[PDB]
This record gives sequence, structure tokens and C-alpha cells, in this order.
Amino acid sequence: GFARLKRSLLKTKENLGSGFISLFRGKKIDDDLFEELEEQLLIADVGVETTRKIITNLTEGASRKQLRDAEALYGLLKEEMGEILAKVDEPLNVEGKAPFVILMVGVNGVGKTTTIGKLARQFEQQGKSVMLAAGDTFRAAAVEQLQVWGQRNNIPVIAQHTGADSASVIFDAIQAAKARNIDVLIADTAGRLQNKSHLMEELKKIVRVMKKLDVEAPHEVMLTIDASTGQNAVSQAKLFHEAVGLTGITLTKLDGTAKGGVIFSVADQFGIPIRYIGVGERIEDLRPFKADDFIEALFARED
Amino acid sequence: GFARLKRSLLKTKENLGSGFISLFRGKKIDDDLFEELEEQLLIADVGVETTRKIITNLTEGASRKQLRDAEALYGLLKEEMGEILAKVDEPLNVEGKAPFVILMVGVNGVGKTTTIGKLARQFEQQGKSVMLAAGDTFRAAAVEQLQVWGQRNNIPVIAQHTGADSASVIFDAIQAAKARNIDVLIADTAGRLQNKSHLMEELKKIVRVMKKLDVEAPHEVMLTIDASTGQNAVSQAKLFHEAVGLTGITLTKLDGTAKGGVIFSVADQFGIPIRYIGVGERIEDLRPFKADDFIEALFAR
Ligand code: NA
Ligand code: NA
Ligand code: NA
Ligand code: NA
Ligand code: NA
Ligand code: NA
Ligand code: NA
Ligand code: NA
Repeated sequence: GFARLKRSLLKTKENLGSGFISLFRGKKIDDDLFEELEEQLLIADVGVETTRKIITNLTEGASRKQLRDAEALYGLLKEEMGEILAKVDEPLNVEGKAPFVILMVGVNGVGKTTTIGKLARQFEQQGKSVMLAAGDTFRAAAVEQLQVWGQRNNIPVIAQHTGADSASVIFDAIQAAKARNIDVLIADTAGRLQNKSHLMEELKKIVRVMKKLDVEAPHEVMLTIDASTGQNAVSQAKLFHEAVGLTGITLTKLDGTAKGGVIFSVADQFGIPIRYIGVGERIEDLRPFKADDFIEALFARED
Repeated sequence: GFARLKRSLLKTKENLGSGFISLFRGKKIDDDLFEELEEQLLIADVGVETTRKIITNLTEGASRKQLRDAEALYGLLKEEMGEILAKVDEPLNVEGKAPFVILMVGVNGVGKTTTIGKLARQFEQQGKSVMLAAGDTFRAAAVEQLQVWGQRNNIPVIAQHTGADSASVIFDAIQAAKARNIDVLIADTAGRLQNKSHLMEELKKIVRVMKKLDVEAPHEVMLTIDASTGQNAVSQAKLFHEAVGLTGITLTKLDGTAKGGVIFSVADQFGIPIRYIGVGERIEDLRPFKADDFIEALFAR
């Protein structure tokens, strides 16, 4: 089963999940084994803190259960790592708001930009009217590309002049969305690396200004991160979560990267729902995250 | 991949998957909508019982999620109908036995013999040593067809005179397979429905004789059914499963039939893994079943 996701995770499966099988084959459970396993988890971008927790729990379980052969660690790992992902399994529900406001945060990258477009198309296919807000106001090329995308897809895009106040653009977009019976408003934001404190103050202002129109907005603060960036995804998540407060995460570019193990670090460190994973180029390849599908694809050696 | 499968399933997609889109466009979620959906599922040969389950789960899911637009039902249907197939998505693994024994069952006229030969060639191309047993002992053309596959591919075929005892042929074949270090043995069987009890008793006798040589044999009891026969495929599956017990299914002739929806009835009613699907007449057109490829192709918009 899960052959499509198994293909997307092919390179990640070399080191994690089914990749553990060759590591444990024929070995005893001892300090040397756990050192080798720790190294492999770290090379897979699982992260120091999450790896330490896995090793601690696995070591105690193997000891208490008096396990003898390393092969048995495979099933215990599937349980421990599966629980990590199950704890952040909760799909995004955008129903019943006028509009449901998604504030899209994260650093500048193809992932964030592409995710806005894919989600907009998915919501339209679900029968919802969508509007976009071009809140990355100092990057004229990014604003124009969003306007181009909206025109190509007949989705309205609210934008102001280069250098406009992002909170004002997004406020105006919420007003336009309410006036035009929009179901979902997706608001882009700046994602510049220099002067991190400035960006975080900008995001806090955006959120405060929204409350004049709807105390429930933003209904979702969604971070987009790129699995191929390894631990940079974790540090980005920490930065945005501590500054604004995330309610959902989209993790892109899981297909074709050997760094897919970072999903475990994101899940364990922050406990924020992972709403979607990107595993391909099609609109439909931005999938709602299902922890059971993911762990089975990762650990099963059958196709 | 899913994209290649789209062409094979075009006819089925008129009523299922992407065929749902026009049904939901612009509509509200109400009893009339679910009645219209029920009609479309039934004409696609999804079956009365499976259709009712789909509608019930879709209704409960739409209520739970507080959906407003019928368009949003499309994704829930993809999820729920995909779950039906995911439950029978375990691939066949023929490794590690001496030999792994596949007992092929089913009625005459569904291509059991040709399916055996195609699988035998595939296993050989994968590097496995294969042997075939001509257990459809009263049908000389079936024995000859199996021998043709064996002769073309240098695969041994165990056979006796027309009218021989099928259990004896298969017993001798298992003994020969063990003596010759064979990896996979595939046994053809009789398929006359005119006397259902006689056929099922013959199959049970074959199985009893196998177990005297290896308690694990047969490792797979595989049914072949023809998707273009609609609910006949479902009734055939029920007969063999309740009488003998199936562990895998090969579903042929999915390409060009508007009755491909029967796969959901087979999956839901019996829960037996669907190991392979046929989307053409060639060896290469008998593909390992991948439920996610199938759903993605069916629902692609
Ligand atoms: Na970590
Ligand atoms: Na309000
Ligand atoms: Na209803
Ligand atoms: Na499968
Ligand atoms: Na062979
Ligand atoms: Na032949
Ligand atoms: Na051949
Ligand atoms: Na058996």
C-alpha cells in the first residue's frame, strides 16, 4: 500500500523507517547499536532534542522488555515515531466563516508562493470563493507575480503600491472579502531574512489590525517550510511561532529529498498541527497530512 | 503510474471519480443530492450494499465537517472510496518459500490459464524459478495453453492425461517443485459452475492434499475475475470465498468497460487483497494493483 507516498519518500526511506532494517539486521542491542542509530537519526535531520528523546525511550523500552535482537527495535521505533506524527495530525477546516482568513507566514521561497496558489485552487474546487492579499508589499516582483497568478486563474488579488503598509493592505483585503461574499481570504506576508525583529513586529501589527473587522481573524496562521532545507525549517518554525503564534504548518518538497526526517523535529518540538505536506508538482500533490499514511509509507518495505 | 492508468479507466470515469463533478456543481447537500449520487453509483456497478455504505459515510462526514456546498463532497468521496481500496492494497509477496504455492481458482471463461502464464513470465523475468501445474485436467486446451507458456519460457509444466485426478497432478507438482528447488508453483484448476458443490469439493481436496506436503500450502488462493462481467464477478468471488477461502484477487479487463466500479464492490464486500489488475491483453498490461494510483487516476480533474 501507499505506493505513491513511498515513491515520494524514496530517498528518505534510505535512512528512516524501512531504512532501519539493514541497520539492525544481525546485530545485538548494546551501546554501540544505539550510538549508530543516534547518528543515523541525526544525519536524517531528526534533530538533536527529538533524537535524544527517541533514544532515551527506545533504550528504556528495550531494557525493560529484555529485548535481545536489534531487529525488534524496528517495531518500537515505528510506535515512537508514529506517535510523534499522530500528535500533529489535524486537517484544516475552513468552513463557515465570512471570510475564513489564513495568514500565510514564513521566509520567502517557492514553497510559500506555490502553496498559496495550490490552496486557493483546492478551495475553489471545493466550491468556495477565494481572494488573495498581496501583503509582501516591499517586493514589487513578488506582488506582480501574485497579481499575474490571480489574473490567470480569475481569483481576485488585493494589492497596493510598492512600500505600502502590509497591515493596511490586509485590512483592506478583509473588507473587500466581506463586501464581496468571499469564503476564504489567503493573505501573503513578507518573509525577508534581514532584521528579524522588524518582520515580527510587522506580523504582530497585521494581526492586531485584523481584530477591528473580526476578533476571530486570523482563523489560521499557517507557516510554510521546505523539508529540503533541513534544520533551517526548524529554526524558521521556532522564530515565527515565538513571534506571532502558529496554528498550522505546511511542509513542502518532501518528494526527492533525503531530509524528510525533519518532519519529526517539527512535530515534536512545537506540537503544531501539520495541515499539508507537499509531495509533488500537481495541485493535488499538496496533500492533507495523514500521520498513519506517512508512518506506514515510511516504515513498510513492501510497495 | 496514476497518469498511465487514466487512459485505461476513461469509460469508468464517466460515472465515477471525475464523473461526479457535474453531479455536484452548484447544488446543495440534501436528500435529493444523495439520491442522485446513489443512482450514479449503482449504474457504475458499485453494488447495492457498497453504495449504501458509501452514501451513509459521506452523509455522516459532510454533517461532521459542516459542509455547505455539494462541490465539497468530491474530496470526501475520494477519501472514502480510496479507503475501500486501501483496505485491499497489500501486494502479493511470493518470496522465501520452497515453493510458494499459488492455487488459481475461478470459473471457466475468465482467462485463468492466460493469467497464470502472464504471472509465470513476470516472476521468471524477476529472476525466480517457476513451475506450473495443469490442474484443469479434463480440458485438453487448458493443459496445452499452459504447456505453450512453459515451452516458450523454459518453465516446467506438470501434467497428466486428460481426465486425471487434479489433486494427484498438483501433489506431484509440489513434490517436483521441492525436488528442483522451485521458488514459485502456480496451479491451474477446473472451473465448471454447473455443479458448484463438485467444484468446491474438488478444490478442498486439492488443498487437503497440499497440506500433507506443506502445512503452509497453498500460500495464496488467488481468484481471477473479469471486470467486464459486472456483478457476476462479485457473485463468483462470494461463491469461492465462502466455500474455500480466498487470499488474493486478480481483476482483469478493466480497460474500456464502464463497469470498473465493480472493483469497489469486490473490495468492500470481501476484504480480500486485490493483487493485480488487467488493463490490456499483453503480459505488461497485468499490473500489480496500487489502490492510490487507481483512485488518483479515477478522481483526477
Ligand atoms: Na529535534
Ligand atoms: Na465581526
Ligand atoms: Na442530507
Ligand atoms: Na497494492
Ligand atoms: Na522460471
Ligand atoms: Na498459451
Ligand atoms: Na511468453
Ligand atoms: Na493455506
